[PDB]
Amino acid sequence: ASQVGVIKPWLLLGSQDAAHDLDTLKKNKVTHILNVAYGVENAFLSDFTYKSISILDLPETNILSYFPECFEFIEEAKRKDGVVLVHSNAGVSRAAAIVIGFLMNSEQTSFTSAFSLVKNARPSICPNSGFMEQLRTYQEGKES
Repeated sequence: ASQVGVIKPWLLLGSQDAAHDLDTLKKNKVTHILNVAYGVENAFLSDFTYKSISILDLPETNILSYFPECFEFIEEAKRKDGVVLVHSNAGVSRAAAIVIGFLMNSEQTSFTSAFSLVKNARPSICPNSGFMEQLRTYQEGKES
């Protein structure tokens, strides 16, 4: 009974249950799965292109440090005319922060606008307060 959020036509956000739900992965046209929890199995190894990046949902984790590895893989799915599911465990903090940061990086949209888009798509998000503050500061130097 998971419910993924649609962030872009090619970018979904969800939980480990979504990642383990072959019926809905197929309905949703998923081609790529980006697993950004810790210790969640990749259940359908022959069926999807996977990338896994271990992340702990703790305020002392620097979510910014995982961005290039995650964002390049999201872009792979887009470039291949596919659909990536970005998921973690509950799918409300690690994976949410990755997607918000992806939007900020790829479109230079603001934190508040990216956060609002993602929460409207997936109303359960609630990133840890460390991730929140990290995302607020992200690319302030660049944007000037």
